[PDB]
Amino acid sequence: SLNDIEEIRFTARSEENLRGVHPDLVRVIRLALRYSLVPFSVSEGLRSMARQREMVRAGSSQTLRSRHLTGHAVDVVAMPAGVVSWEWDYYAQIAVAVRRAARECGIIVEWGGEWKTLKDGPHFQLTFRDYPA
Ligand SMILES: [Cl-]
Ligand SMILES: [Zn+2]
Repeated sequence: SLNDIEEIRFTARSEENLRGVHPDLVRVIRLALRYSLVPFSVSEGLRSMARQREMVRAGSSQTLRSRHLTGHAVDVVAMPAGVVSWEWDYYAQIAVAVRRAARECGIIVEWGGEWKTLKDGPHFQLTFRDYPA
């Protein structure tokens, strides 16, 4: 399937899941698709209130306030060789690409890999300070 694909990028998949995300975060993620050594898609951009309420009931978030609800966050999924991976190092590499794109665009993007506790690789967001909501 992917033997003749000299540079593997999940552009179309990512663009679809970026619909409704804040245009400034979209711009950063689209640029990061160009830079990342690790192919990735966006697994979740906009999240519904009902899904957030479900997370709060189940305990995977403390609050109904989420940057995903308003368009200010994405979760990425690493797709090395077209196969989903949850391994940390892939997300570290993705974050290099995101950080470079972000910098080029003049926008700070926070990465869940730099959360003070319970670090997790998929999450990127625009800051509350820069992009209040
Ligand atoms: Cl930086
Ligand atoms: Zn997230």
